[PDB]
Amino acid sequence: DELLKYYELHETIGTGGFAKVKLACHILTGEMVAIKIMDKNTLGSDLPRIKTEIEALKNLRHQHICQLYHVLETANKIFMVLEYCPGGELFDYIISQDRLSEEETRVVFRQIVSAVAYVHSQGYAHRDLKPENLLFDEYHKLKLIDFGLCGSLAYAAPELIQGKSYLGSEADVWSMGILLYVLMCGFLPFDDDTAAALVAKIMRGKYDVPKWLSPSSILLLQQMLQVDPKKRISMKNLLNHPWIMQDYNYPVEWQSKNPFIHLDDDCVTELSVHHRNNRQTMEDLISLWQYDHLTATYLLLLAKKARGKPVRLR
Ligand SMILES: COc1cc(O)cc(Nc2ccc(C(=O)Nc3ccccc3)c(OCCC[NH3+])c2)c1
Repeated sequence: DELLKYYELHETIGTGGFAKVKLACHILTGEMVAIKIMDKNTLGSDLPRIKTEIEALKNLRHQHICQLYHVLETANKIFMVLEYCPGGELFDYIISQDRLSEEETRVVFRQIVSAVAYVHSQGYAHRDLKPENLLFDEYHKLKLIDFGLCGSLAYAAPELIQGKSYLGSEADVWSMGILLYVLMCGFLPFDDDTAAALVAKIMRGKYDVPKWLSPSSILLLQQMLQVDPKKRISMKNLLNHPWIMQDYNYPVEWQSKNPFIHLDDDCVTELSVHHRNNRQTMEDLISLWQYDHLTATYLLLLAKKARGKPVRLR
């Protein structure tokens, strides 16, 4: 925890057997941040599992995907600096409310669908969608985290389950079906004690359908949760499914609303005075997009400027 002369570490909020997250604060900007701290000695040959995550995240920029700011590799630690999401967890939200109204699940699902549709357009699949992977920011907007791709068999598609060849996207829509189910009901559509009776239930593909589910809800579950992946609903069709649009009558807007197009002059200007060098060379240096400290500093001034705060380093 040494090269971090960029951040003032605060408290722990995430504890895993693979990794542990700490709240931190970006010295130069003032901006708050979350730092996933790994042990390479725990990973062993799960470096692949994380390095393919990082290159994945380097290629993503969406309003509903947790932003990656910075990577730092020391002798035996990997540090990911990530978008601060102080709204809380999707999962814990669900259990705190027992289950969300149909109209609240819809508002949220549309966010999930937005994230995932964008993921697919960029050439990836999440392949592990679940409540534990969705965070809320302070405006209660969802941030998809934790790319990575043990046992979320509960959320795994049947053809994934059984070593069959598969499309990631068709896999993901399955998992979105399960998620939807648990937003509206508060428990998993397929469940048992051991793993074997769980897998058996998935392969049969039929589930209890609580009294409170609406005709439209019951419909969309069926189209998402098809065993035969030929018969599952495409993303294409999800984006503007009548249930999806039942309350806000517009298709899901999946395209990145914050795209990276040009460099932002102000940020480039502050970064230029601070690093006592000229505009061209500061653009050249940022354009290298190394996700080093300068890339963090840039992304965070950009976020500072969106809050309408002055665009300044300390
Ligand atoms: C792509 O985004 C990723 C990848 C990944 O491997 C892990 C995470 N995990 C995160 C990221 C941020 C937070 C966070 O900002 N949490 C927070 C902030 C303020 C107050 C309370 C919590 C995070 O939170 C911990 C939840 C899961 N243990 C996890 C993102």
